[PDB]
Amino acid sequence: GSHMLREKSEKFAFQAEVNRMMKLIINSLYKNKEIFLRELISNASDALDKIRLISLTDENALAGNEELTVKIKCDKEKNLLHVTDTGVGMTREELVKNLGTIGTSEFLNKMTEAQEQSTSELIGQFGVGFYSAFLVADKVIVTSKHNNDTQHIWESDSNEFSVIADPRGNTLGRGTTITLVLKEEASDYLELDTIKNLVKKYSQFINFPIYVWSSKTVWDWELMN
Ligand SMILES: Nc1ncnc2c1ncn2[C@@H]1O[C@H](C(=O)NCCO)[C@@H](O)[C@H]1O
Repeated sequence: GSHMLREKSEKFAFQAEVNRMMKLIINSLYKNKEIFLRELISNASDALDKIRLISLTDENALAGNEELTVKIKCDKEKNLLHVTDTGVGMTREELVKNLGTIGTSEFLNKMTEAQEQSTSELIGQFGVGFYSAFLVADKVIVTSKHNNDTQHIWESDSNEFSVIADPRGNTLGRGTTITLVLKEEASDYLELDTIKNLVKKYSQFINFPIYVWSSKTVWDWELMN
């Protein structure tokens, strides 16, 4: 089973439009970097609505994980921020397509014109806030498990991306973990007080419960909304 690594069939290039998109997003929100967390939580919320809808007509929808939540972990020691939801997840095919490709032109011109203003609303409306994670992270990693596939891992430094079967197996049960390798100057997002203030402000209108792994010295999940 060496055919895959010897042929590097796990490596992909982003679609031109996506590269241009990442730049627009990264350039416009340069002064409002914290918005990334809001967009991740928002993407989590959508993923949770989807699985909830599927659970209405599919009796075995929540088999892999009976809960519907969003959990945030700060790993200061490893310089990582994790955002995990137990939503619908993404198959290997969807990781490639949904994250690596994409009113695209209108948004293309609307964004440029919105910079030559605030773009936070547009990005949020068109649902492409995922990329805003690159404002605070050098590498973005997406671990996901969809009912129709095995767990997979997508990773990118924005110059390319790759998808690989997760050698750890099905640890998520169902859902997605957005792991951010924080830039040196973005260490503040590893601070519990900082994350809690952002998560609380950004989860205020999310219908699913959002938790942050915090201390009180004992650790446990803390409800934020
Ligand atoms: N947490 C998440 N769970 C499931 N799907 C997710 C997700 N975060 C992002 N996605 C998928 O990836 C897409 C995405 O954010 N692409 C970035 C902008 O085109 C979303 O439209 C959604 O289909």
